[PDB]
Amino acid sequence: SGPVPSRARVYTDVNTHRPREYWDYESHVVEWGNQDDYQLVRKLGRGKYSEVFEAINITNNEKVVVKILKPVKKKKIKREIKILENLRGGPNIITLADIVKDPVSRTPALVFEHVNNTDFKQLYQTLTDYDIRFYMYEILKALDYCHSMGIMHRDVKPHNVMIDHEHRKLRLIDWGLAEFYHPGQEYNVRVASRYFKGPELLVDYQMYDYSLDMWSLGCMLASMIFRKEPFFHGHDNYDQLVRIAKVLGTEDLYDYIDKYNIELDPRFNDILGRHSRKRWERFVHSENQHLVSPEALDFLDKLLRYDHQSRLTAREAMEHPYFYTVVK
Ligand SMILES: Nc1ncnc2c1ncn2[C@@H]1O[C@H](COP(=O)(O)OP(=O)(O)NP(=O)(O)O)[C@@H](O)[C@H]1O
Repeated sequence: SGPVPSRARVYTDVNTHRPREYWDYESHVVEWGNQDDYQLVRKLGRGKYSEVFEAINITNNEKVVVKILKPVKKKKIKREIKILENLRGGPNIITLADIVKDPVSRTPALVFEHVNNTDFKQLYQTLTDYDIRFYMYEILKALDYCHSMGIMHRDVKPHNVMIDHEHRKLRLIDWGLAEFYHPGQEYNVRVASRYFKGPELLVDYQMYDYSLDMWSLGCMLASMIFRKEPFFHGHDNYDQLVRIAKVLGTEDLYDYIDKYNIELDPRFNDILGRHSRKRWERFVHSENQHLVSPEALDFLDKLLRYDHQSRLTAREAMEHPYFYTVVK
């Protein structure tokens, strides 16, 4: 029989009305810049797929960020490049300034605009109620834009949000896990970082959509307003679902899997237990009360739903009373 199919409730067929070239990233021909324009200054770190450097563009004297891609999962390289080009200029989307071949690695190196970020661990401790609202609204601008352009980010988390708090400026970065949304398409569930993974990923439901990003944003919101980092603190991908079930309850979880004719991994049988849905007030205390309001709680509740179809869209989120106090 198999799982019941799903489609996005918004921007469903945006890519089908595009030229093939827009989404067929495999056919994309990279336009290469000159590597000698960029002088590496220091290494900022490296992940699974790349090494990241602060650099200078010696032609304009500007600071840039250079991500030198490792020679692996090369399908991702043209996918990221194409998405960055498609989204360039969009609200709060990081700007790809250049693509060059690194002489040492012989691999593509992506050159981005510099953004003056502060450690989210340090920064979130300082955010006022107003600032959480403000920056949430800025993230939503980015998400509604990429979703409208037929793209899901799939790795929304604090590390992928660069905030210049001095200039009240925000950019959504690291589009290397991003994909084009095509209705009916089955996607890899091995995306997002543990604490930000949606229930759809955790129960191995492949026919997911933009709404994945909205769960991830809800996890961010919960962590900020409740000052609990992370909000859902799983030991592994299985315990992650259990942590979610302890807040949202097991009956709505079983209703979700029943709706999509999904079968839980049988290892959950002995660890999931039975849990009531909690009221969001359970998580409020003297130290976080100033960040919590009825509006915040209602908005959070509408993001953190098991059913990906039930979650607020980015545009719906922007309509929420929580943002009425934020100056437009
Ligand atoms: N557009 C940008 N402007 C300024 N700094 C950036 C930009 N993009 C990334 N960085 C910085 O570069 C550093 C490393 O980049 P990133 O690609 O996230 O590697 P990473 O953090 O090692 N990945 P992981 O170890 O898997 O979490 C981060 O700490 C960022 O602060």
